[PDB]
Amino acid sequence: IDLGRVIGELIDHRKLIISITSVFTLFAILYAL
Amino acid sequence: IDLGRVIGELIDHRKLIISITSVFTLFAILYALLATPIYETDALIQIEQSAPETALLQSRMILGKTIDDLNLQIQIEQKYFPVIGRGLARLMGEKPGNIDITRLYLPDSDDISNNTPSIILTVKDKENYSINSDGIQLNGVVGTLLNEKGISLLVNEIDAKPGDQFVITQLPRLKAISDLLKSFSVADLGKDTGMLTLTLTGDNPKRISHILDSISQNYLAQNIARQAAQDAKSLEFLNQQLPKVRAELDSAEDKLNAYRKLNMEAKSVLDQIVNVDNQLNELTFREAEVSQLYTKEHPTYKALMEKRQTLQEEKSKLNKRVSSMPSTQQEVLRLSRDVESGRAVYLQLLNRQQELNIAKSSAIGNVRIIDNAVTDPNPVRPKKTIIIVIGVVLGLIVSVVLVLFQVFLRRGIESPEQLEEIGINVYASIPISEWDTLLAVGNPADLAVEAIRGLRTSLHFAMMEAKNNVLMISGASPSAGMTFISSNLAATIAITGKKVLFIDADLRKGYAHKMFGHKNDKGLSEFLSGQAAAEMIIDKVEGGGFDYIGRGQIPPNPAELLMHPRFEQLLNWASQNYDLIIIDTPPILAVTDAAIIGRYAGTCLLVARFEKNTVKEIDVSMKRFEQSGVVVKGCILNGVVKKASSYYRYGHYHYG
Amino acid sequence: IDLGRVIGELIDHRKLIISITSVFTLFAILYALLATPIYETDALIQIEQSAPETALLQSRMILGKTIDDLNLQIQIEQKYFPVIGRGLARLMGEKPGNIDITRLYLPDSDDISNNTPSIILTVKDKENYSINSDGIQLNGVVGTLLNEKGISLLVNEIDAKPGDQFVITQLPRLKAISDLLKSFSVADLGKDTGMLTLTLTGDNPKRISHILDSISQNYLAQNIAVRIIDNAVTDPNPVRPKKTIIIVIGVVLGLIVSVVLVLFQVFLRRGIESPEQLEEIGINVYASIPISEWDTLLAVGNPADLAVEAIRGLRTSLHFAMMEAKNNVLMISGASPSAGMTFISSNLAATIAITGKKVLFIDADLRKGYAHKMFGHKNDKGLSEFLSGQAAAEMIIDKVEGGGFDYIGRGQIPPNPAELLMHPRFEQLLNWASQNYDLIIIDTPPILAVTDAAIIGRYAGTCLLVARFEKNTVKEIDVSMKRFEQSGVVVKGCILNGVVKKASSYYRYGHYHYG
Ligand SMILES: Nc1ncnc2c1ncn2[C@@H]1O[C@H](COP(=O)(O)OP(=O)(O)O)[C@@H](O)[C@H]1O
Ligand SMILES: Nc1ncnc2c1ncn2[C@@H]1O[C@H](COP(=O)(O)OP(=O)(O)O)[C@@H](O)[C@H]1O
Ligand SMILES: [Mg+2]
Ligand SMILES: [Mg+2]
Repeated sequence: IDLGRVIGELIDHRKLIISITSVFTLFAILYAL
Repeated sequence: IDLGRVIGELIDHRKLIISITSVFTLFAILYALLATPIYETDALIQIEQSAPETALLQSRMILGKTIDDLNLQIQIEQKYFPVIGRGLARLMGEKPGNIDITRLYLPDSDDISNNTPSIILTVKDKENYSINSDGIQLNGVVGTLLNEKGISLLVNEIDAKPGDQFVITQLPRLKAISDLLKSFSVADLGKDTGMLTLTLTGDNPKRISHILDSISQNYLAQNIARQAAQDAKSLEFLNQQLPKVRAELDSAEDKLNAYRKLNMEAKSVLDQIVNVDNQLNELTFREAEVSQLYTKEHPTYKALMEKRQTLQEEKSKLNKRVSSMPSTQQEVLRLSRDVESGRAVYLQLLNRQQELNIAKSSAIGNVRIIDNAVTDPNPVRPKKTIIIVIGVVLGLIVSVVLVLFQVFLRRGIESPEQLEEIGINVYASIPISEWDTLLAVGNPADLAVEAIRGLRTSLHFAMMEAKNNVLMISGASPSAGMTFISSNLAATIAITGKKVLFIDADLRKGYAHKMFGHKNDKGLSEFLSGQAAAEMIIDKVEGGGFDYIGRGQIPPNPAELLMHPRFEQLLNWASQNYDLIIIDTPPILAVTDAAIIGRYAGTCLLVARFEKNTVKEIDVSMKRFEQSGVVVKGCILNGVVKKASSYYRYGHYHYG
Repeated sequence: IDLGRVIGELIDHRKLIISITSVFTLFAILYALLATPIYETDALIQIEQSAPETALLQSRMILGKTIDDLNLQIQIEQKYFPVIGRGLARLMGEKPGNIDITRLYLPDSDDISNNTPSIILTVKDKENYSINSDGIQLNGVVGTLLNEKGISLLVNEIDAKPGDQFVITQLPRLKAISDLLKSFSVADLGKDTGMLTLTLTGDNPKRISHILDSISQNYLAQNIAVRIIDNAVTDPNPVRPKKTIIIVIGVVLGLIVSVVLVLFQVFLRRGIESPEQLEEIGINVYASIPISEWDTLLAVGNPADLAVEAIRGLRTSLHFAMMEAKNNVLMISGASPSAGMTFISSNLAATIAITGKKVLFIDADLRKGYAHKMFGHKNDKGLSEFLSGQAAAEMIIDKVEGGGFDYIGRGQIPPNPAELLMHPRFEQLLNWASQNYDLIIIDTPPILAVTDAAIIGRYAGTCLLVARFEKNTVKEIDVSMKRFEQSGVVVKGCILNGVVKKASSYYRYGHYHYG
């Protein structure tokens, strides 16, 4: 395994990563407000 | 990896490194030059312990007393539109403005969040000014008080130039106490001695010294009160009035209860009266205690009379407002004024009762002030040098991280050994020519044309023992340089007196006719489809010396056209009338045209773009050609540039 | 790596090492000899405790009283223009001047920044003096007070030579207090006794003792409204700067930086250092020519030079290598320009000619050839004019005066050099010459730059590369060999040129005179 492979994996899975992080941040904002 | 590699990488990325370091250092400079300076003042007090005195100095009673004395709940700040206007004004040497305000009462909207009312005052001259809260514009004059629209304001000694604006906020008392407490510190410095060091930080070098002096005076006065409070009748005087004051308070409550069992202006004036009554009450009690411990001609003592004069005038005009109000609303206000003032004065008497009790138990001998507060003219914040150093070091560290990142993310070819490890002969390395014309004709002395001549002499030896005199140039990915290499190579081989035919077999995006000067009718397509003869398609390059065959009109079936036997008939015919035939083709990874053509070509070469293509793409292209029965002779690295990290030396320099 | 290598590297770079260390030591000595000396004065106080007392001594009341007593707000600075003039003046034995001023009042400009007004006084004699604030020149006399232009000033006992200048500053009271507080220290020395040691540092040995006495007296008087055991005295030996430690740090820093810089220069060299590096790859090195310290042929001007001896060695190597060659044509080329190809070729031709064989030297560097300059020339009808067809084979051959061999110069620089060399007339010329001469040596441009050498090498029986000693790398030579081989030219071997003596080499040449 190398850095290029993991970077490519993140780039490919960016849709899932962004969706999950956005959901968690949205719940955090709703609780905080 | 070794030191040479990293040094070369740094040298190559020097422009990026310098840019990043410079931008962070510029931001650090800008911050350390526009951040508002913070001065610090200190004082020294003698005590005859010192652990509870530290806590008693930071109590809300002492700080509240000093805020009421110095009137710190009136916040005045010069107006600058940007978050840097103040810094620019200071650097340009402009003298900051200041206004002395001794009386302020906003209408106290007091909504859910904005508990701090504020107005904007614009200086029109040395005497008059304009005031706006929410667009309600008013004209005021220094000296005379302004009491209009539920707003009371007294402005004295305007020191600014006309046109300046100042934000005036009336923040709550606890907010002022918290603000002062955040910046105030007490220490013993010896952990046993009777020495107290008081410290206060703030942006106004004189205001903070005045505040610290006021704190010291209040502490000294409070603690030495016991000297003459033992025989002072005020203690019993408090014990006498306090039950009595409660009596009318109960009566005031009951009468209001009886009448109860909402005019906007009435409560607006009602609160303002209540504030005026409060201001009078402690002022008299303040004026009382000042009278024994100070002199009448003392500036503090003389101050209270015009403050007392101010309050009475405000109340008098307030009484004028009430007299102009209906008695139905006036009746409620008189009950309310009695209730509010009585309740307010009751708490004050409870406060004064509690204050004098603490003086009774104060064990400290009395007080002594060794050093009155003075302010150090050299600001303590921001610390310029450390900020600058952190900025520079941060710039360097982020630059190094970014460059190392780009190094480990790089995959393109860098030097012909990468190709030669796999077993691919690299016949040339063409540099970038920074110079719709043939390079080998416009600028025959260019470096790239020299490298192409080197390729020519390599080919003249490689193409011996070839099946025929057909050379096919192809590549892995588009815009790698196949047309560039093919056309210029044809030019250089033609100038040596051999007859050359150039065929643009890129029936999809071929533009050789544009680059040669053309008769675009009857290209290769029109021949292959059968609607042209082998003689109508050959054209002469003007600045060249070789013939060409253009693609013609784009067909809908390029790959299937190239499979027609007319193509091989054309090649066999041309191979007897020319010394060399050079065929330009589309990439091999994209389409299959090159693999169809390569069956008829004696020699085939790939072109690899310098930094874009990778080793694997070239290997894959070689395999794809091989599976179709075409043997690739070798590769041509194109688009090389100078990299200090290479440690590979080309001859890409002028010699002449 | 081993110890022998690093010792050799140090011996080689000794000049740089010594220069750097010498510069650092010189700066250290100059700093330790020009920094103004700082003396320490001290006193001893007895307390009948002492924890609050250190805080009370350093209070603004005591220090303020002393400052008012001694007028320490009147700062007098003897004027030296450079940041070293005072140090030189002290070293030259010049006695520093001083002036007693007992009452001073400047108009107190008090702008945003310069809260410290200051003037300049120039001494005219023992009696009168000139004063200038901002060009306003006034004349004053010791004794009588001056009250003019918002500047009021009284001078007593000017003690200096005429022509001296002094800056007089009236700094604020708080600034003076802070300055005094910086130099003043109190310690307990027993942590339990009633003994306190008071210390004060300053540049004037007497003024600081007076100041400490004033502090002690003011303190003592204040307390009785505490006992002075030892009044203040000044140690005559300055405490700063500490000369020896400064010099030692300078020397050690110099050695450290020199060693580290040498380590970079060692780790960042890539050039060839010995023929062993080339022979690892599989390249025969036929000679190693040293640098000749001595527009003329070296093999003619100084036939006994070391470089010519090495070239004779190369000649005897060639006479054996060039047997079983397909013809008598030898081509010298190289990797990079200014490696020595023309030097080697011309001198080798000279040494082979002096043995009684007929030698022809062809300068086929049609781009930057200068052989005709170095031989004495009739520059008409070089090689270009022959190849282009406007000259015959016999008007281009010229005779070297001090040599003994013929040559063919390039002629006029053509616009198409590489295309000319492909003409068959070139091969005709070589075939004709190969029957009239014993040896033909062809000089060529580098191979990495242009392709002329690879065109010529097809007709050459033997080819040799020339590599400069320290400049070229092994990679360049290997690349040049491969590029020649791709074009169908077999390179016999290499010639290392421009060697110098390196102690770190541990590889021994015979570059020394024997005779
Ligand atoms: N070494 C080079 N120096 C300067 N320009 C180049 C070089 N190689 C290619 N190019 C130019 O960049 C463009 C891409 O090359 P081109 O051959 O036309 O595309 P393709 O390889 O797909 O046929 C062209 O405009 C070409 O002239
Ligand atoms: N061993 C050497 N000793 C002294 N000078 C040398 C030596 N080798 C080359 N030179 C001189 O350094 C210069 C470069 O050599 P030269 O052969 O003329 O360049 P090029 O290799 O490109 O033909 C010349 O002036 C040459 O006389
Ligand atoms: Mg193309
Ligand atoms: Mg030369």
